[PDB]
Amino acid sequence: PRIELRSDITVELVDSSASDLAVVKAARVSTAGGSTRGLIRYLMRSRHGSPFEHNSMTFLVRAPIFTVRHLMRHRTWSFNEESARYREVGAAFYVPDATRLLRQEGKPGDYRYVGGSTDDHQQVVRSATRAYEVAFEEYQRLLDSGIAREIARLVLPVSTYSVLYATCNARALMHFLSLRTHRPDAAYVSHPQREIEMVAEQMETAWAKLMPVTHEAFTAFGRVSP
Amino acid sequence: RIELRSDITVELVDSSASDLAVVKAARVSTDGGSTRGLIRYLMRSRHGSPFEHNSMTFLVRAPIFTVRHLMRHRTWSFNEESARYREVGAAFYVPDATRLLRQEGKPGDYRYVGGSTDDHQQVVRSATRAYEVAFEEYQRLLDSGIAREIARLVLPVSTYSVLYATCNARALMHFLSLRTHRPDAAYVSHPQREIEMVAEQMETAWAKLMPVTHEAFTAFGRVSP
Amino acid sequence: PRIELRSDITVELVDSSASDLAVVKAARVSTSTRGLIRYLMRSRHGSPFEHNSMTFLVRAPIFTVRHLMRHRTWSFNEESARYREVGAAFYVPDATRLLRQEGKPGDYRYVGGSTDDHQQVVRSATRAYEVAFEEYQRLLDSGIAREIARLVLPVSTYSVLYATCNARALMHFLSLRTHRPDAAYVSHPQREIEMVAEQMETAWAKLMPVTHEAFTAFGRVSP
Amino acid sequence: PRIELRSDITVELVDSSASDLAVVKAARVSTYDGGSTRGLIRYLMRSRHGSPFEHNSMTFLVRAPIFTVRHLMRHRTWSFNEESARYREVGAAFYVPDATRLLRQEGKPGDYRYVGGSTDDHQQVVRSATRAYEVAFEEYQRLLDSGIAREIARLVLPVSTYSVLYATCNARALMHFLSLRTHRPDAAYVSHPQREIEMVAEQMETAWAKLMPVTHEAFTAFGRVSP
Ligand SMILES: Cc1cc2nc3c(=O)[nH]c(=O)nc-3n(C[C@H](O)[C@H](O)[C@H](O)COP(=O)(O)OP(=O)(O)OC[C@H]3O[C@@H](n4cnc5c(N)ncnc54)[C@H](O)[C@@H]3O)c2cc1C
Ligand SMILES: Cc1cc2nc3c(=O)[nH]c(=O)nc-3n(C[C@H](O)[C@H](O)[C@H](O)COP(=O)(O)OP(=O)(O)OC[C@H]3O[C@@H](n4cnc5c(N)ncnc54)[C@H](O)[C@@H]3O)c2cc1C
Ligand SMILES: Cc1cc2nc3c(=O)[nH]c(=O)nc-3n(C[C@H](O)[C@H](O)[C@H](O)COP(=O)(O)OP(=O)(O)OC[C@H]3O[C@@H](n4cnc5c(N)ncnc54)[C@H](O)[C@@H]3O)c2cc1C
Ligand SMILES: Cc1cc2nc3c(=O)[nH]c(=O)nc-3n(C[C@H](O)[C@H](O)[C@H](O)COP(=O)(O)OP(=O)(O)OC[C@H]3O[C@@H](n4cnc5c(N)ncnc54)[C@H](O)[C@@H]3O)c2cc1C
Ligand SMILES: O=c1[nH]c(=O)n([C@@H]2O[C@H](COP(=O)(O)O)[C@@H](O)[C@H]2O)cc1Br
Ligand SMILES: O=c1[nH]c(=O)n([C@@H]2O[C@H](COP(=O)(O)O)[C@@H](O)[C@H]2O)cc1Br
Ligand SMILES: O=c1[nH]c(=O)n([C@@H]2O[C@H](COP(=O)(O)O)[C@@H](O)[C@H]2O)cc1Br
Ligand SMILES: O=c1[nH]c(=O)n([C@@H]2O[C@H](COP(=O)(O)O)[C@@H](O)[C@H]2O)cc1Br
Repeated sequence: PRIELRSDITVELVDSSASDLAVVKAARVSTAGGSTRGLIRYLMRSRHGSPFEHNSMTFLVRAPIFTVRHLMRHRTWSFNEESARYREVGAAFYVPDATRLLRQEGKPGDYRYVGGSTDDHQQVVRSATRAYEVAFEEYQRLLDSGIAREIARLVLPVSTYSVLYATCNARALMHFLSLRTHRPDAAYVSHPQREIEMVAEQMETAWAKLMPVTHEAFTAFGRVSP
Repeated sequence: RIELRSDITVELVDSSASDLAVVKAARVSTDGGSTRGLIRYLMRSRHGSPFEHNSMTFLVRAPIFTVRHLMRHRTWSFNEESARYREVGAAFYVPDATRLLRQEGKPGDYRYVGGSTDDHQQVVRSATRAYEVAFEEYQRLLDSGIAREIARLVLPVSTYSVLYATCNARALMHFLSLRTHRPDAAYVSHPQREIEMVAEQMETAWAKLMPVTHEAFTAFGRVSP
Repeated sequence: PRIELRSDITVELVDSSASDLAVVKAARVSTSTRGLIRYLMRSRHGSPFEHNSMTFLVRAPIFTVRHLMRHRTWSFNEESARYREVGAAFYVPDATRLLRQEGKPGDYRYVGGSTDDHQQVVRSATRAYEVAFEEYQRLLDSGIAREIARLVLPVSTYSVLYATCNARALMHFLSLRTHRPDAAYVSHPQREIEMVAEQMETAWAKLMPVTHEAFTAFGRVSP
Repeated sequence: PRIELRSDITVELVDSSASDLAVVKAARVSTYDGGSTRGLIRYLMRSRHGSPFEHNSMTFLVRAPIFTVRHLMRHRTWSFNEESARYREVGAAFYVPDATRLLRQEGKPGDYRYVGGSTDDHQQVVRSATRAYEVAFEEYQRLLDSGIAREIARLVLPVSTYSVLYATCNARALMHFLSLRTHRPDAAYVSHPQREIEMVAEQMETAWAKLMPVTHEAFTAFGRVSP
């Protein structure tokens, strides 16, 4: 076992200060000392999204670099990621599991995917294994020779696992979920890559425990952020 | 009857913030040093991103001209009571007797100096007269059925407003660097006194939740990382 | 007389670098235009619409400047009353402005005022603004600092600012700050900020007419 | 198809609307022992009145390896649009450092202190990178030829693979990026970015200094801190 292949993307809530009541208090500018549902839906209907920002959630995310790229495009979040300049990188790499769709149909612009055969999945695993094993063998060879970490890592693939903290408020999370989940009955159907979708679904599940009224209204109003 | 007040109030409504939150974010917790050592190193190296993984929510009550200064900080979240939606209460700010009332030097130097007893009585007299007329006309307009969003056009920028203001500690430190006047800081900023009163109460509340960060912030010249 | 009353809200485009071709080049990462801009809006790929800029000079009363300044994706710089004495120019609504309201506060439902309602607004505004500005000048004349003297001035006092946006930020602003029955969402901005937004949209339509047409075709929502 | 190794990082200014006059106009909006423009800009720079420097725009075309694009894209005040590997097959161009790059590191990880490598160090880098990039690309093409979707085939490509994007900033955002992404031992804050993002930053700065020379002079005069 020269390297570790994994197919999992992990998201854990580290900390938070978020509830449906926090929205109602901000919207009302509440002083020290069905109505929650009605208020939260009123804000979604009127696109008064600002009260949904007065909260926070922090997630620990472990995902391949190509997926962390998609996550880090959302400029309303805060991130802090482990550095390959700073620390040697572990030989853990992502490959898609047996249920991941492997084939494409239609125009490139459609991001429409379809199932692959059992030999498609085998070919992906064979090809990834060879490429990742060679990449990590050369990375460690360079490190052993005394080459700086920030240069040695040039040979590592975008499937290399990384880990980070990602913090959002609920408004930023709903904008992220609108773009990074593919829901055919949403107001807008987005076509994100499956891997960042896996992140987003786990974030949504965690959020729905903290803010179940807002989570329900968000889907009811077409999964767009107010 | 109008009410004159001189207070600016800040109350911490809610928070999720601690120096350990910074340490965890910096280390991505899942150097063999200390919380002080790591927070100083981030502060001096301007590695400010770990200071964002937290939140504080303040309830602020201040005159409109001071809320304007608060709401220029685009890294924060705000939600304020609306005069289009609800009639405005008759509370108006006037400076207290400690406030500096005169200016010297160039306009861009914002250098204020003490006023006399006469100066302060003059300010209270003019303000009382102007705000009594404004509120009397606001009330007359509302009484004759003019819409609230139009009637408030006569109300002064000293009218109090209340809002929630939410930040993370990086955004708070950036705000403090600009909205407190500290002779000894790396950059001496010249904010108006009233927004500095808001800033100071925010900083007092913050130093309770993140004392190591608060101390490193002043140690390095009050510049946000 | 000692004060100036005006009812106009002005917007002028000061400079720009914005075109539909700038959107295409960003989307294609360049080293029909209508078809591509429509595809971006349908797919909410709004990022290519940020690679441009427009700078507006806006003159409006403070209560409306507050509404404009809530849009955090823009850049602003406004004349300071801490720095400079304030001029005696104050806003009052013109005769076409709707002056009364019905229904619940959250409906924002305005209805016409009579000729009398409008005279009453002008009479009360003149009285209040006159006293404010008399006291402001009295305090300035006594040597009280500019930043304290202006405590008496009303939220109707005019201010002036530069406001710079890219097309994505302008569309997000127009979706919230115009009331349009051809939009996906009927928003209820105050008429004065809507006057700023209408002039911005008019000037933007000359620079990026494909994008301006696609914005309305897709429901007046920012991509 | 053969791979291509390159060491260059390129930045071109695609378009702009930025000048020192645009700052002065934004700053003085209204109803010195030298030029009033340099006077005003120096005053804003030292007073950290940065807002006036936002009323402009510059758009760059940048070509760089993914690991360096990652550094550029952390700056949330900019706008970006990058070529996509989900959308289009990736070209066979891969970054390797040139012979002048420092290849060794001394001291603590947080010091970011780099020192010269030997001729043998450079050769060993080119050797290992060549071998890894050739196997990656051969496997990427094998996957593509097999009909595997391009968003999954690119899993095997290294972070040295070149990408291309537009990056748009105003001058305030550019100054904040230059303070962090250039290593200037004279600056008020000495930052230790990776050399490759520093190459991007130096080219951007050279372009910007032609569009806004008084601003650029003031930024350096005051310690390379964004207002
Ligand atoms: C009819 C009307 C009624 C209003 N009533 C009130 C009121 O009663 N009280 C009040 O204070 N304001 C009120 N506002 C102001 C409103 O809350 C917004 O501040 C203003 O409309 C700007 O909207 P925005 O935040 O979407 O835009 P911007 O600030 O321009 O932001 C654009 C988008 O960027 C994203 N974004 C930016 N910053 C963040 C962040 N920190 N977190 C998450 N996402 C972010 C969101 O997707 C946001 O929609 C009202 C506005 C209107 C139009
Ligand atoms: C003494 C003083 C005098 C002032 N004079 C005036 C005046 O005459 N007129 C006036 O209009 N305002 C004035 N202001 C307000 C000032 O211009 C800023 O609006 C306010 O200080 C908030 O600072 P900020 O923009 O740095 O903060 P934030 O909005 O919180 O932004 C924080 C930082 O994020 C970055 N940033 C955020 N958005 C952008 C962006 N779009 N482009 C580039 N970088 C961005 C910058 O690094 C910025 O410093 C003054 C403020 C003070 C304290
Ligand atoms: C030498 C070096 C080492 C680094 N080490 C790591 C690392 O180990 N891990 C890692 O993940 N990154 C690391 N980074 C990336 C770094 O954390 C920042 O993401 C990058 O430098 C952008 O800086 P910025 O956030 O200040 O800029 P921008 O994102 O452009 O923001 C500019 C300014 O706007 C304000 N601002 C904007 N958004 C917010 C917000 N949500 N809250 C509060 N203020 C805000 C702040 O004042 C900020 O300084 C490193 C960078 C350098 C130069
Ligand atoms: C299916 C898919 C395809 C994609 N294709 C590409 C691609 O080919 N190339 C590529 O580079 N990226 C691509 N992206 C990434 C995409 O362009 C965005 O970077 C990402 O989706 C984040 O969206 P956002 O900018 O709206 O979010 P955020 O950065 O979180 O911003 C949230 C909202 O704030 C506002 N906002 C924030 N900053 C600004 C600003 N400076 N100006 C104006 N408004 C602002 C806008 O309303 C924005 O929607 C793709 C993403 C998806 C989901
Ligand atoms: O010098 C740096 N610049 C950076 O931008 N970062 C970010 O931190 C993460 C890891 O970067 P690294 O290149 O693997 O060290 C990634 O998101 C980078 O964009 C890390 C360092 Br260290
Ligand atoms: O129509 C609206 N637009 C707004 O921007 N606001 C914000 O809410 C605050 C109160 O505004 P009002 O104009 O007093 O209602 C102030 O910050 C406004 O900018 C409120 C309303 Br309601
Ligand atoms: O000290 C200052 N703080 C500020 O925020 N401003 C902004 O500049 C504008 C004019 O504010 P002033 O209080 O009239 O000077 C307004 O948008 C303020 O928010 C101006 C000064 Br000067
Ligand atoms: O689905 C998408 N999500 C994305 O975020 N992107 C961004 O565009 C760039 C190219 O991503 P790709 O994963 O190589 O297609 C990178 O900056 C991504 O973050 C591109 C696509 Br397509």
